[PDB]
Amino acid sequence: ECISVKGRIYSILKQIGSGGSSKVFQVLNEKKQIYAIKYVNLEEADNQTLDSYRNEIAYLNKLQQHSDKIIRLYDYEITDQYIYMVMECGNIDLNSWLKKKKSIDPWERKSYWKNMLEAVHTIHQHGIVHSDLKPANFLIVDGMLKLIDFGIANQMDSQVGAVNYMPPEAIKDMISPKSDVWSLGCILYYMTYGKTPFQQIINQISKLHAIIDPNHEIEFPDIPEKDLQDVLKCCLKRDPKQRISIPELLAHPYVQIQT
Ligand SMILES: O=C1c2ccccc2-c2n[nH]c3cccc1c23
Repeated sequence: ECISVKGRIYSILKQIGSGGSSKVFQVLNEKKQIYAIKYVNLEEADNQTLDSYRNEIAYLNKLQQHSDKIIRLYDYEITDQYIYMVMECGNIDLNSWLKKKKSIDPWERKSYWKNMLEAVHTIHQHGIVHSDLKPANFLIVDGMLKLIDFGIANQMDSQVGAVNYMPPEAIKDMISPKSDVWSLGCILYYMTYGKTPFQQIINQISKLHAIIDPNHEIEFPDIPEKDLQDVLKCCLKRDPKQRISIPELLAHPYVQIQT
């Protein structure tokens, strides 16, 4: 105990996430149903930050209706000092799950992949490119991946990280939906081969040079699922024009042909 969002009282079971100042609490309503409550402190947010927070809240609220692979947002209270967001509660985030799991069941992987496509497809269909997709951005809810954020709000402890998932065209350019495809392709590559394509290059500068270098051959060890191979090869094509799109991925035999 205790939080109060728009009249209704919620008792704090424990803190799932910390920050930030951004704290996600596992909580229970008056009828002991389980929710998550994200608490944000606005007392040091400037006007762009605030607007970005407002913008993402608006979209998450709208895109509720369009897919159930987008995390449910049930209600929220929002003042000048804080934000409270009553949300669907989840088992574990994908990054923590992957880290702990020894190796994924081939059926489980393909199923998660469909979830990831459905959610990312939805945000694209409203002009939203995430542009920073990591396993951390996905939540396992009832054995099912859901996208937690759209990457709008978050422009506000290591030494971390996630340069592994960075597409080459973001580096050469120093928009667009193909950037998200690359990043999803790295999440799958990880679920397939246990590491990200360039994970073993532990030097940062070297890593990026490797990502943008066309002569650097990305490895794709032979595996039973030749479908999976092909999907991985298509998402990790350095020329975004050549890269496969989400609609093409949704018509791919990997997610259609059974199984
Ligand atoms: O970050 C998490 C999170 C992290 C670990 C475990 C559960 C959750 C979780 N469950 N519901 C929500 C809503 C928003 C964010 C998050 C959740």
